[PDB]
Amino acid sequence: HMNPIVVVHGGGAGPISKDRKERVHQGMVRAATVGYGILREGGSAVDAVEGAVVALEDDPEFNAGCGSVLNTNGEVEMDASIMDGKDLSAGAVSAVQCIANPIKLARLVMEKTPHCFLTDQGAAQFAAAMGVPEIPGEKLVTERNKKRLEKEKHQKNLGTVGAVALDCKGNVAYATSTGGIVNKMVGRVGDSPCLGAGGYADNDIGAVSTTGHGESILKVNLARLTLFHIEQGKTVEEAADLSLGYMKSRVKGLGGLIVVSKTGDWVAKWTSTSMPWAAAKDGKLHFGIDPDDTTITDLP
Amino acid sequence: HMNPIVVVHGGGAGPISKDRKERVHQGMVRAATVGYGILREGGSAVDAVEGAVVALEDDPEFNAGCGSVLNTNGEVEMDASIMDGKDLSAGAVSAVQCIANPIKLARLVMEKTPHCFLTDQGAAQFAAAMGVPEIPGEKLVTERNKKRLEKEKHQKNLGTVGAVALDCKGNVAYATSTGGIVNKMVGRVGDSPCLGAGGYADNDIGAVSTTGHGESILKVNLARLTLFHIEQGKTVEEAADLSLGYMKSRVKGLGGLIVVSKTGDWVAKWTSTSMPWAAAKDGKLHFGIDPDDTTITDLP
Ligand code: NA
Ligand code: NA
Repeated sequence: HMNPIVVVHGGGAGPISKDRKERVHQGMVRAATVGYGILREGGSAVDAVEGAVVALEDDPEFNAGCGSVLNTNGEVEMDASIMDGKDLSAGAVSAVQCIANPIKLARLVMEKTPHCFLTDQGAAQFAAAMGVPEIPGEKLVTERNKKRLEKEKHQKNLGTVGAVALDCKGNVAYATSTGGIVNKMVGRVGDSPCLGAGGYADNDIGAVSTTGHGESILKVNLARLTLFHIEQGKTVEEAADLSLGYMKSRVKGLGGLIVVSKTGDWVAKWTSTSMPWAAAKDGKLHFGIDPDDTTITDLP
Repeated sequence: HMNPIVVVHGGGAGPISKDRKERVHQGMVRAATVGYGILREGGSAVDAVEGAVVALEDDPEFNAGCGSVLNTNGEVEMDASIMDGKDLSAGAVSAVQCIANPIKLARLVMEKTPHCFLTDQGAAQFAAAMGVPEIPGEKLVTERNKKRLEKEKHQKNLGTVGAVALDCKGNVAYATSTGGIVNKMVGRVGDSPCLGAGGYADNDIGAVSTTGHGESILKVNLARLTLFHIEQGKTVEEAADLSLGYMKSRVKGLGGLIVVSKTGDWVAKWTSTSMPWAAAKDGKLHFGIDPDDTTITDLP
């Protein structure tokens, strides 16, 4: 059997201000510690990624669930996806409204339906039938983001989130969740709910979770493109640098990903300014935002 | 400069009824003629695939626009996408109702919003805002689709449609459009609006559009997969062989596809029992529905 791993990430974009840098650091750690925990105790790769992204979703500091950015109407519209590499089972939702955790509902889609992807009205109807509580719009909206929008009509890092794991039985997974872009049109769907773009998981290769400007990530299929390079004989760092290499040069898009290979090698790389990220393996925690600021602490 | 080619497909699925052959034939014949009619005037690939798909949306013989299957709730919700192979530009709509031409909506996403993907109520909102006609819903509903929904409510060939083309400037483009699968959950999204799944187009490789089990085409990112093999030097036939057989072995999915390379080489291939298709090249027009049984006649 294999040593478990969990990698998680925040926004793949601009510099984080001194202010929020302690909260960001804290949130990635809580996120990865939840993930590793499920993995410490024998749990699944999917439960570990569902786990970590749920913590981040609830944390107002991350651009997912509560604290998601506003659309043009000043409304929170969220998307998310999950996938299990064993047989490639997958779940996604776009432009979901009035719920704390889209990733959980994406996981509901994956095991409680014949489908892989529900949107808007129908995804709302499937939430209800499943018993997901409706919370008012204002439980999701923050004064930070309330400002962000009003000042966008007339350098940032929002906090798109994701997670990849490997469990003790050699199974991989990913989850990604986002509140989208600031001032996005109504019903704009980015890369997070789209298999192969927002993320991909395959037992025979590895798992990726991406962040950045969705539109580019979607155009280049960033997640599947990374894994195509791994099959091609490249290392996790090599593949990342190449896949991220194309996105900058072909579509002028920057950002970041995280990867775990089927064999336990892991990396976090970015062409944007910064990506918050944490990694938990072998009783230590790995963390970082700016290039080469990486710290290691032993985990309990 | 290159010789232009367009390829069209309906759905790669069950046995076509005999009282339905000529009618699908005339449909495939129309759509392929219309597309090559556009290329022959020095039209762009993006122009050609759009007009070809429009012809199939307007045709009640097929599951896209007029002739879409009904969901679990008696209504029409449609998916469409389209991609320019030159700058990797793209537009796509999912879960739209009460418009005539979802593909025409997909191009307005490409051409007139800084986004790639729109959905459901936000797609209908944008459409009303670009003067797309908001038509009566039952006019997209045919007698037959009411009958299939009751049969299921108390395997088959549901002709989901698409086109690829290489123009006289060397550009490639795909378009795909659908109502999806009968009795579907409200707000279901399939492969057809998703990039790298229902299609992909890239001037450095070529273009592909797909048909079959939509969750299955998604899980395996079929179209972009097809292109990966053509990236390794495999003919377009071996590549379509490798990607269709892989979706088969891994996720148990049957499907089909058309593909044209940057050299102007092309094939229509499938693993389901039938898949009506047609292609235009060198003033000649090819049509088929089954393997072994192809016809080649002059297109004056
Ligand atoms: Na949050
Ligand atoms: Na039609």
